[PDB]
Amino acid sequence: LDLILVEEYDSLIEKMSNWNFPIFELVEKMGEKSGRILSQVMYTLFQDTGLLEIFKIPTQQFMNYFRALENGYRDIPYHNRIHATDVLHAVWYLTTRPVPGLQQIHNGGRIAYISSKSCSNPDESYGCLSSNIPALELMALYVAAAMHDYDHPGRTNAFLVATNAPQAVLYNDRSVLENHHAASAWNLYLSRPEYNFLLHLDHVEFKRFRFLVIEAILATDLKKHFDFLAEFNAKANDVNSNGIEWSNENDRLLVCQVCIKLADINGPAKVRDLHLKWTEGIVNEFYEQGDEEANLGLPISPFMDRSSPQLAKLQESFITHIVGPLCNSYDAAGLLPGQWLESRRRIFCQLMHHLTENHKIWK
Amino acid sequence: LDLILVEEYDSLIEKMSNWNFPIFELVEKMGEKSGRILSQVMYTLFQDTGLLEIFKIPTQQFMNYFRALENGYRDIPYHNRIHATDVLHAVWYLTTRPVPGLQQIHNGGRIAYISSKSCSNPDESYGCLSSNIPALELMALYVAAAMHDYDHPGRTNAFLVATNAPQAVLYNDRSVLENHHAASAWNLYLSRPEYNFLLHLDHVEFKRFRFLVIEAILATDLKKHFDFLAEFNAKANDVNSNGIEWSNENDRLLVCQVCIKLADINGPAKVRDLHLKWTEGIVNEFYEQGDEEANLGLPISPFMDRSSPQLAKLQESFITHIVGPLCNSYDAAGLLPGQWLESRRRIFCQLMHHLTENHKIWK
Ligand SMILES: C[C@@H]1CC(=O)NN=C1c1ccc(NC2=C(Cc3cccc(I)c3)C(=O)CCC2)cc1
Ligand SMILES: C[C@@H]1CC(=O)NN=C1c1ccc(NC2=C(Cc3cccc(I)c3)C(=O)CCC2)cc1
Ligand SMILES: [Mg+2]
Ligand SMILES: [Mg+2]
Ligand SMILES: [Mg+2]
Ligand SMILES: [Mg+2]
Ligand SMILES: [Mg+2]
Repeated sequence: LDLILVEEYDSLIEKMSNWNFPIFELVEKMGEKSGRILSQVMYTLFQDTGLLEIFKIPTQQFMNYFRALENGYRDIPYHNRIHATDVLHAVWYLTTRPVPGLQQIHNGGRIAYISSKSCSNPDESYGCLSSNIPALELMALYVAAAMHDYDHPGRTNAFLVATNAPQAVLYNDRSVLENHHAASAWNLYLSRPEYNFLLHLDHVEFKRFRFLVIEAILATDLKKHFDFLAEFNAKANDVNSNGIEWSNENDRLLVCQVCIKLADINGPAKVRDLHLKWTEGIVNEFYEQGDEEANLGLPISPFMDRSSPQLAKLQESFITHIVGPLCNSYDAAGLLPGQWLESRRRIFCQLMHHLTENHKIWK
Repeated sequence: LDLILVEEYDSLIEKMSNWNFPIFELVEKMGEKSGRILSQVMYTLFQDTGLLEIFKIPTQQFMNYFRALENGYRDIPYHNRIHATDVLHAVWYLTTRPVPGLQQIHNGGRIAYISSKSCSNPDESYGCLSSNIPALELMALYVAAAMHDYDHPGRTNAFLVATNAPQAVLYNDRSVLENHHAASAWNLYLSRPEYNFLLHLDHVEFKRFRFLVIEAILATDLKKHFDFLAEFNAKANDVNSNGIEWSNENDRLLVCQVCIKLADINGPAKVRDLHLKWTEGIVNEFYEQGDEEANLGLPISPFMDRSSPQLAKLQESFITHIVGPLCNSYDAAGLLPGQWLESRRRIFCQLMHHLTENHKIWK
């Protein structure tokens, strides 16, 4: 409302500048307009990174699409607009904040690079992925986060598969959910001219962007979790490996894929209060799949029977086997944003500590 | 009351026992009932192998389903019912006839194996894949040959992706056609109970069968050709390896996938008369696609311009870069059914001869 448009932006930016962004408060603060949280956060971020400028993105069609995408998220405990916004905030944060030791290459026809206005590298001893990953590719990453769980039913792929859901048959049982999120969101994008916010990309650019978004969204199928980790590890952490070549297209993508994977399951690397909040969501969603499995005569899957819960086993397990090694690898590659110390170690990494702390709760 | 049945059977079997099975003569002989050529061939091969007996397959539902499958193939010049019958004939043949040097591991438990009634290994110096690959797996391979190009539109994946066809968007530009052939054919199968010829397989066997059929059909996407060839040459044709491990599920599957890939593009490895009949079909199909491309103001694809043909370059290239290396690769593995001349020392393989000869036509 004139001068309130700026106060709203500057404040949100202020709150999001935190890894432990108090996202639920924002939800509470939006009140009856909390259903527009994903589109609102998108606008703010594409503006923080200068993406609207770089690709001459028209505001109207940009908001039309993301407003329509939002309403595509179901009202379920975990895989909703809020989780999508959460994942978006994570990748935006992980690709723009200072990282100790990271080597730079190029900041700002030619290949454009973004740069967050809400943060900067303290000195030449830091670096950010945004100086090594072109704008288009990071834009693809942000967009993929927004669409990555679009129209999620609150059920797993094995559930869909085991019950011969039409969606599973349609996708031959492969990454059923992930294929549907990507196909539906792109279907949505191409269904109306008023959504065409990428109209200024040339045909080659648009085609590559579509490919990237799809590649990030499919990377979120946990079934391929171990193949992805192996690859990434082989590229930067394993001995012999030359490391990540930032000038190599496939290396960038892989990094980005790993980045959205970490963001997608970020809960345990957040402050306890946030962690316990996302924990409650996934278990409530599981119980719902369990009630349906039982009603269908099927055996209740492990961790989904409310009358026989194993909440600590779930978090202990899932952290030890999936989240942990993943953050471990990303961190061992020197990509986690953090700060120099000069405790006993020279670098303090906030998520690494949250992860450890939250792990004691359940171990 | 039913004598004119066995005459047919013994006839067709006699004719199919030949690599250069005169499939076009059979289309003629069937006259008006030729539209049911695939279902009829399926039944004949399932008797020949004993799959009907092994899996207690009820004739009624079996014929119902494969008659429905057949009518799903469009009336186009190459990717039709006949082509599917051709591929079907080729996987059965590659899998049942004598292979020089192939150890007769399963020379006769709980796991069933099929045996073609129309042939046998003259002796110990011969073998056959039907003895190293379980009945359930070969059955999946045959059923996939049956369904592999179901509801093919006579257009390429590239064309689909470019015109942004709904199916292209629905599958995220990944093996569009192949995913659709498999998804449509399983949807059909499940749409009605009178199609359930597999009702005597347990949910475990059926689930695995489904997986194998999908794996085989998706393996026919030429986009993944060099990957399969490479992944194959590793496990079967290179360094410090004694080759395949018939005991290994994955190795078995890779063998099956290369077998259906060969059968899928078998034309140039058949006798000159068969080779040219298939060549004619593929060129007319490319021309129909090229007309639509021009009509849409799109650039006409290579080899698809009927006003500026390159028929010889097409065949010479495709044999040199695709068919050829796939066979040489399959041969070095030693899986080709052939014959020693004069046994041991050397082996005469009919398909390699045809291939070399047909190449001379265009080079
Ligand atoms: C990251 C979130 C939030 C949090 O703080 N804690 N826990 C979380 C969380 C916990 C479990 C899962 N698991 C998911 C599973 C895999 C899985 C299911 C049960 C046990 C384990 I072992 C792994 C699937 O295949 C489909 C939906 C995602 C996903 C997220
Ligand atoms: C095996 C058949 C029958 C025969 O006897 N000769 N030729 C055959 C034949 C020739 C070419 C193709 N090509 C197909 C192409 C790839 C391709 C297209 C143009 C040049 C080359 I280089 C390769 C696609 O991506 C989609 C449909 C299948 C398919 C079959
Ligand atoms: Mg998901
Ligand atoms: Mg998610
Ligand atoms: Mg109930
Ligand atoms: Mg095909
Ligand atoms: Mg085919």
